This record gives sequence, C-alpha cells and structure tokens, in this order.
Amino acid sequence: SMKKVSVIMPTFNNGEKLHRTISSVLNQTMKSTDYELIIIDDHSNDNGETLNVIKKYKGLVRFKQLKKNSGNASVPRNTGLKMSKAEYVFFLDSDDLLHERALEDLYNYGKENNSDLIIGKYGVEGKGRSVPKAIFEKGNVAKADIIDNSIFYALSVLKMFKKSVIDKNKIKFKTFSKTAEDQLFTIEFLMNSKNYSIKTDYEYYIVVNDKSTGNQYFATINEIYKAIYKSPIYKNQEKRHQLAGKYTTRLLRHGQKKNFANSKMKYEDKIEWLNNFSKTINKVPRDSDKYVTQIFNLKLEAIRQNDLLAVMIADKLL
Amino acid sequence: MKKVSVIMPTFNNGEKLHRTISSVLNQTMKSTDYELIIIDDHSNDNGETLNVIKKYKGLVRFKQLKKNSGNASVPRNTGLKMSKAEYVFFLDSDDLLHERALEDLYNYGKENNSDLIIGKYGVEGKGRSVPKAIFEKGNVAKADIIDNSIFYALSVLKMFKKSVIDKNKIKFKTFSKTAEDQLFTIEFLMNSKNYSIKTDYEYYIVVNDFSTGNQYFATINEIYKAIYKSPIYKNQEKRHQLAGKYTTRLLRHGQKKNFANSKMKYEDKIEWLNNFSKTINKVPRDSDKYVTQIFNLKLEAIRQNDLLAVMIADKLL
Amino acid sequence: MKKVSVIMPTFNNGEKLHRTISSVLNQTMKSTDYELIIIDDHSNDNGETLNVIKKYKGLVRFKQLKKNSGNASVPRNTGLKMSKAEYVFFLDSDDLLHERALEDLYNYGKENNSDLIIGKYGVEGKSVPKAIFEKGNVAKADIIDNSIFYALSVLKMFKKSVIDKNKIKFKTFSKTAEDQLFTIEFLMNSKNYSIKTDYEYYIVVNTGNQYFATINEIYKAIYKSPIYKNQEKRHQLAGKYTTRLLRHGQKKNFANSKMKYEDKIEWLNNFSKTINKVPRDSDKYVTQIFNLKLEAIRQNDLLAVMIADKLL
Ligand SMILES: O=P(O)(O)OC[C@H](O)[C@H](O)[C@H](O)COP(=O)(O)OC[C@H](O)[C@H](O)[C@H](O)COP(=O)(O)OC[C@@H](O)[C@@H](O)[C@@H](O)CO
Ligand SMILES: O=P(O)(O)OC[C@H](O)[C@H](O)[C@H](O)COP(=O)(O)OC[C@H](O)[C@H](O)[C@H](O)COP(=O)(O)OC[C@@H](O)[C@@H](O)[C@@H](O)CO
Ligand SMILES: O=P(O)(O)OC[C@H](O)[C@H](O)[C@H](O)COP(=O)(O)OC[C@H](O)[C@H](O)[C@H](O)COP(=O)(O)OC[C@@H](O)[C@@H](O)[C@@H](O)CO
Ligand SMILES: [Cl-]
Ligand SMILES: [Cl-]
Ligand SMILES: [Cl-]
Ligand SMILES: [Cl-]
Ligand SMILES: [Cl-]
Ligand SMILES: [Cl-]
Ligand SMILES: [Mg+2]
Repeated sequence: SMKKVSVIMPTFNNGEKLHRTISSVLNQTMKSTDYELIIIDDHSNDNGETLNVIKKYKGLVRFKQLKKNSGNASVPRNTGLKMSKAEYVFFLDSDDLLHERALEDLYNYGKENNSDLIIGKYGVEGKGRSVPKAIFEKGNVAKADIIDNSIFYALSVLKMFKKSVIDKNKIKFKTFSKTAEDQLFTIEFLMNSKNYSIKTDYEYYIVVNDKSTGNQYFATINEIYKAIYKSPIYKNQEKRHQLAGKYTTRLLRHGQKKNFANSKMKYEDKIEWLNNFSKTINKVPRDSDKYVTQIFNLKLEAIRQNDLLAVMIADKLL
Repeated sequence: MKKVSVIMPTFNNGEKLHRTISSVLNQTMKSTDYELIIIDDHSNDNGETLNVIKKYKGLVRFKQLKKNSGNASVPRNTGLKMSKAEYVFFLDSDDLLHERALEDLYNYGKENNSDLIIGKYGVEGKGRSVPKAIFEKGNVAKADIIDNSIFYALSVLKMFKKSVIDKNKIKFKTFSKTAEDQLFTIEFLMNSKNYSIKTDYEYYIVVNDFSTGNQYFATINEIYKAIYKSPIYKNQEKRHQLAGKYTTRLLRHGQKKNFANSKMKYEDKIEWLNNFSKTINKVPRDSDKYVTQIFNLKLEAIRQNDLLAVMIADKLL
Repeated sequence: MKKVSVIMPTFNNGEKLHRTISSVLNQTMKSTDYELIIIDDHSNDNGETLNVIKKYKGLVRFKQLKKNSGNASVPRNTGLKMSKAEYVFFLDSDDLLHERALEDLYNYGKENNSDLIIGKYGVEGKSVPKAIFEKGNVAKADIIDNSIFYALSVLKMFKKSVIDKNKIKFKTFSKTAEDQLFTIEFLMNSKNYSIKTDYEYYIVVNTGNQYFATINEIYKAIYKSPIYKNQEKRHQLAGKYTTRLLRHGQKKNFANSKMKYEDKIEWLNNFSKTINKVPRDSDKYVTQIFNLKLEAIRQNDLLAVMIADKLL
C-alpha cells in the first residue's frame, strides 16, 4: 500500500526536454507500483508547452499545478513532500536524468543499512553546474561520516531521504532566500539523522547543463550554523565546533561570491555584503576556527573583523 | 600667419643650446612658414646662455623674463601670448628635432584636421623615459585616448592647434613644479577630438644629461576636474573610463609611487597619503572598475587613507 | 680578594650536576684565585641534587633558599651579595666550562681593562650566538659592529665593581629575558668589552604583561645610558634591539599561531604599548624587511601583523 520511493520534480517552462527526464524516471528496474513521480509545475507560462509534455503521462504520474510562480524550487518541493506518504523521497531537477537502476540500487542499499540518507554518484553532461567528486572516491560506504566522506561538499537534495525523519522533525524547504535553501534542507536532515550511505556502482544521477546585498543568503547561512549547534544527534559542543569549522571551510572554498572583495562590485555593495557575512560568522563560536583549514586563517579573521582591505589582501595571498 | 611656432624656455643651458637651436633652424619646412620663440627664465650663468642666443639674433624671436619663475609654465605662457601661428610645438632646451619634424607633423595634422599631432620620441642616455606603446600601431590619423595609450604620453612635446588653446583659454598653471605639462595636455585633450600619431621617424629626441604633496595633488585634482567637465567627452560613463585610465597611469608612473615602503619619515608618509586620499576621494568610485585590476587593493588602500594597507599593496605588486 | 666568583643556581639537577661542578673545579686557574658559589633554589627531588652538592663540601660555597623563587634571578642576586671577587661568571647548572675558561678570560680582561669578557660558546644537542665570534679575538668590541645585542646571556665574565657601583640586580618582573635586561644594564653602564674565541670556553648542554615590562626596561636602560649619551646613538642601539626582538623574541610568530584570539590581542596590546614608548627615530635603524611588521605592531593591528608574517 505504502510506496518505497516518491520522486519529487518541480517544473517551470522546461518544454520538450522534460520528455527525456520523465522517461528516465518511468524506465526504472524498480517495480513501477513500488514508486511514484510527483510533478509540481510552478505555473509554467510557455504557451502550454510544458503542460502538454506532462499531459502525455497523465495516469503514470501524480501532478499538481501551483496558481502562481513561487520563483524557487522550495514551494514546489514542499508541495511534493505533503503529497508523498512513501518510505523515501528523491528530489529530481526537471532537466536531469536518473540511471535505470537508481531507485532500486539506492533503496536496496538504504534498506540493507537502515540508512536515513543514500547518496548516488553524480555524472554530468556539458559545462556549467559542477558535481561533487571527493564523496565518491572511497567507493561504497554503508555508514558514512560527514567530515571523513566530504558530505559538506555534496549538500544538494538530489539524494534519497527517509520520509519519517522529514515528518518527525517537520523539515521543510525555507523561502527567505533564492540560493542555498537545498544546503539548509540537507544540513537540517544530516543534523537530525545518523545513518548515511554512499553508492558509487553507477552514475545514478546525471546533472544535464544546457546585485544581491546578501541579507537573504547570509540569513540561510545563519540557519545552517543554527542547525549544527542545535543538533540532537551531534550534542557534544566540541563536535559542533568541528562541524561548524568544516562548513566554514566549504563556505570559503565554494560560497556565493567567494571573491567579492577584489571584484568589480560597487564599494557600497561590498560593505553591505561583508557586513552580513561578518554579522553571521560572529554568531559562530571562535572555538570552531581551529577546525577551519589553516590557509583560510587570515581570510576568516578578516571577515570576523569586518575589514574589507584585509579580505582583499587575504584573497591576493590565497 | 605662420604654420608653426616652436616655443623653447631656457635657463642656464650654456653651449649645449647650439645643438637644440640648430635642430629647429635645420627643418625641411620652408623657413618662412615657422618661427622659434626663445623665452629665457632669467639665466644667471655669467651670460653664457644669453651669449649662445645672441648668435641667432634676427633668426629667432627672443624674450628675457625679469625674474626666474622656477618652472617652465611662465616661459611657455609667454611663448603662447607671442605666437599667432596655426600650431605651436613646445621644445625643451636640451632636446633635438628631426629635420622632417615640423613638415611631416604639420602636413599629417592639416590632412587629418588634427587638433594634436604626436611624433615618435627617441631618447639619448638614461634618465627621463619616453612613451613606446602609443607608437606601436604605426601612423594613426584619428587616435583614441584609451586604445592608443595617450594618457601614457602627456608631455607637451607635441604639435597643438593654437585655436583650441585660445578659444578655451588653456594656460600652464603654477600650482606645482611637477605635472603642470600633464594638466595642460589633459585640458587640451578634453577640449578637442582629432588626435594624430606619426611614427615614420624619431621626430623628437629627449636628451638626458646631469614634498608634502599639497601642490602636486592640487594639480592631480585639476586633471580629474578637466575629465569630468569635458565638453567633448560628455557621457558620464566615458568620463569614468577616462578617469580610471588616468588613475592607472598615476599608480604606474606618479611622483613617489613607492612612498609607503620608502625611507620617508612616518609623519611625511601620513601627510602625503592624506593629500592623495583627499584627492582620490573626490573621484567617483564608478571609475574604479576601469582601473587595471592589479591596482585594485592599492587604490582602495589610498581611498581608505590606510598606510599599512598601501605598504602591503606595494609588497604584493 | 678572589679573581673570579662563579655563580651557579641549581634546581632538581640531580646526578648531571657532577659534570658541571667538575668542569669548574678542573680549571688551569690557581684553585685559590677563584670560588664556585652554588645557590640551590629549594630543590625538592628527594635530596638527589643536595646529595651531589654535599660531595664537594669544603671545595664550594653553598646557600639553600628557603622557597623556590621560580626563576634564576633570586639565586643569582644571592650569589652577587656573597661574592667579593674582581669578576663574576654566571654558569647554568647543566653547562660545562673549558679547563682554560677562567684563566684565559680573566687574563684577557685584565690585559684590556675589560668590564665584560665574552668567551666563544659551544653547544651539545638540539642554539648559541655565532656572529659575535666571527672576527676572532676583539680587545675593545662595539655593541653594533660585534653583534653583542645577539649575545645577551649572562654566561660571561662581568667586572663586579660596575655591578656594585650601579647597583645592577636581576629583576623578577618575568620568568624570561631577565638575563638580557641585566647584560643590557651592564653594557649601558660600561665601555670596555672583550671577545675571546681561542676555544669553546662555555658549552651549553641541551604572561606578556610581565615579558613586555622587561622589554620596556631594556629600552629605558638604553635611553638613560650615561655611557651612550648621544640621542642619535640611543636611537641606533634601540633600533638594533628592535631588530633582535623581531628576529629572536619570545612568541615572534604569535599572530598566525594556534594561540586563542583573545590572548593574541592581549599579547599584541602589550607589545604595541611597549614599542610606542620607543621613539620612531629608532625605526630607521631597524632592518628594512621588518618595516611592515614593526609598523603593524605600532598600529596595534593583529591582521597587519598576520599579513606581515605571511610576507616574511
Ligand atoms: O581538506 P579541505 O576540507 O580544506 O578541502 C576539501 C577537499 O579538498 C574537497 O575534496 C574539495 O573541496 C573538492 O570537493 P569536490 O570536488 O568533491 O566538490 C565540489 C563542490 O563541493 C561542488 O561542486 C559545489 O560546492 C556544489 O555544492 P553542493 O554541496 O553539491 O550544493 C550546493 C548548491 O546546490 C547550491 O546550494 C549552492 O551552490 C548555492 O550557492
Ligand atoms: O594601462 P594598462 O594597465 O592596460 O597597461 C599599460 C601598458 O603596460 C603600457 O604599454 C605601458 O604602461 C605604457 O607605458 P610606455 O611603455 O608607453 O611608456 C610611457 C610612460 O608613461 C613614460 O615612460 C612616462 O611614465 C610618461 O611620461 P610623460 O607622459 O611623458 O609625462 C610628462 C612628464 O614629463 C611629466 O608630466 C612628469 O615627469 C611629471 O611627473
Ligand atoms: O638584521 P641584522 O643585520 O641586525 O643581523 C641579523 C643577522 O642574522 C645576525 O648575524 C644574526 O641574527 C646573529 O644571530 P646568531 O647566529 O649570532 O645567534 C642567534 C641568536 O642570537 C641566538 O639563537 C639567541 O637569540 C641567543 O639569545 P641570547 O642573546 O643568548 O638571550 C638569552 C636567552 O637565554 C634568553 O634571554 C631568551 O630565551 C629570551 O627569550
Ligand atoms: Cl563527522
Ligand atoms: Cl542575498
Ligand atoms: Cl540569529
Ligand atoms: Cl556528538
Ligand atoms: Cl553557497
Ligand atoms: Cl610641470
Ligand atoms: Mg588592515
């Protein structure tokens, strides 16, 4: 009666490309009655092209049309979560492909290892969006560790999540920012679960490529640090410092506008951006700083001091 | 009306002046089509300089200033008042003109309706450097300040159309001992459109032989004022681009560019940086994106008036 | 009156002390011309150290402090009060004298009317000054030309009259740099310094509030010197000391270290307060590679010190 997996896919003005994606979900080795594809269209306005593609699969998919374009994937994904009563959910971007053995292999690995989270190796088609690599370099891992398995470098929601963890902890995608909302979701999930699995037999998920003040972005980063320091799984304060320090390293290596200081950004926007970054990082205990990779020691201290010249210099030395 | 007035200030040049005066009198241009105006800034070398000039009585126009002005500005202004020619050419007392300089530059200017003609510079000896990049594309009939590196050749050792100087009342200032020639060329560039570059010969040979910044930065301030008030370059974004290019030139070749890590007394470094900071902070930040990016930190350090940051910026350059 | 008093503080040295005491008793100098004064800083090693010293009863002068002072200053001051010799020589409890150390240094000092004689240092195990000894013997040395600010240990022969007349005592402000302060006070109150390099005469055997209070006293000693009265000469000496402090000072690389942020700020604050009492006229005598680091410390700017260290 209860499905193994709910695949949740937001759509917006995808057009004829959506065929390839929907086909990748319908052609799974997993029994077709054991899973569902939930499509949530974020009020496509492409002269019905996207709706016409979805109408060809009526009765093979669950479908909901939002009355207004929300602007990001958070509202559609939350709609999908409310609609799913499956054991696991898997979030899929509308332009991406699943390997034919993705749902079966990931579910089976998860069930065998009582996993709250299963991460399948990502492949990529074309230049653009990059995919994590370090997380998959140790082959299959049944009981993975956030730090040892580089999970803070793979925080997309393009993964298999146990629904009971999402329901019990009332984990929803937040809508206060256009960026990093998927990171916050995965962090909230990681901080409320213990069992993480990594499957690398195939490229199970293929990513297909074809002036912010920072008030909203750093509000999201603030929530990530809050999630770590309030974790009911990682309760030891020193363990929280280590996790926070590892996130700080990831943020300085891969964060939005990481090289803003020496950029062509207007001075007043640099000041506002650094002010938000500084305010957010200064709510993070300095005890975390010793867990940050040492090359970033000056840059991190420059941000804490809210000193644009020092950040500019730090970046020139990196 | 003469084609060209060559204007040459003198001061205690002595016997070396023969070579220079001879280079002007030996031109391919018809000798009745141009004049050499010599303005002596009250030489006091026991009449040696005056004795050299007296050998060309009747062949040059000459004026003796009653007192040494201290810089070339007053003599050059005197020369401008004395000239009624179509073009003026400023010559330094120790330098040489190629025999085809006046004819080739004038002809190129007349053919291209040029307000400004720049002849390729040669140099003899170490000391004063000369621009090179401006001459690397050969002859250019309608040059562009940015594309032809004109902000890297701001000497007045050029042929200027007199009507532009007269209509816009362009005079050399006496605010400072340095960069007054730059200000003059900038004022001229911002009030004219047609610039020509001639590279067939080394037309002008520079010959080498041998403090608080209040006055210098007052002159730099006037250069930025000239750019942002230009009746030729009226588009505000074009002004930002020009101002950014000047900022780059100032950081690459300005007076005391490496003051921060120098043996200058701390208190003098602070006063110098304070004048630099005050001047640059009157320039819109919109210009900063047009500055060559290696200087991004040094420029921001100067805007913040932060000596430590300028010292660090210089160590990283 | 003895030629030399060797002053040796002890604390929990144990059986190793035999080798040191033997090196002092086996000198080419007539044994009646010198004395070894041992001041134990209340050793608590089950009497092991006292048992070693008791084997030389009648061959050494000995005093036991009632309480461990924590630093060599109190024991060395006790030794100074006990000595009536022409010269004193301070010896660390684990170190060795060459057999010709007292004789050769004393003779060189007497022949050159030296207030201070410095014998070449050797080392056993995993440092000692080198530049001071690179010109061979120097009868009338110069602080700057002979790199004396790079050899400020008290492991030297000092004329006692200079110590007595100027009331020079080891201070107890800090556990560190008290020997430097003593040698600086001595140098600033004397003229005749000698360097002897014939042998390795001496073998070394292997809070910032308090430390910078001591560094402050070193600068005070230079700027109050009755020997070096010329203000420009004081600036040169102060600048040379600043160079030595940046090259060899305690926690020289604190800024990029694993020190807690709040301790870095307190340390730099003390360093800044101390250096800002030193005239900026001295800065031009500091080796130019340190120009940014020195200015960073004067500005009390942790980020700039961190950057300065990354560029050094
Ligand atoms: O020894 P440390 O910790 O200093 O160094 C870490 C390792 O050297 C690590 O292996 C490297 O960082 C290289 O990692 P990688 O090659 O395995 O991963 C590359 C990036 O993590 C990845 O391309 C991006 O960061 C994408 O990040 P995601 O966590 O997958 O999702 C974030 C993204 O969806 C979005 O929320 C944000 O990009 C919006 O700002
Ligand atoms: O602009 P960017 O950042 O993309 O790159 C610049 C290029 O690398 C370019 O090729 C060069 O910088 C251009 O320099 P150059 O090789 O043509 O040499 C020209 C120099 O600017 C020249 O040596 C002098 O620095 C410029 O002196 P003047 O323009 O003749 O100034 C008049 C001078 O007598 C006087 O105003 C100053 O002595 C008063 O300080
Ligand atoms: O930059 P300049 O031109 O002025 O010269 C730098 C040259 O490189 C110079 O020749 C060297 O610094 C000379 O050094 P060195 O090779 O003769 O000796 C190295 C150090 O001086 C030496 O390792 C220690 O600094 C010795 O310190 P002490 O003067 O014996 O201090 C006493 C010490 O027990 C104590 O006070 C310290 O532990 C204080 O924390
Ligand atoms: Cl972990
Ligand atoms: Cl934002
Ligand atoms: Cl908060
Ligand atoms: Cl824990
Ligand atoms: Cl991010
Ligand atoms: Cl000038
Ligand atoms: Mg700074």
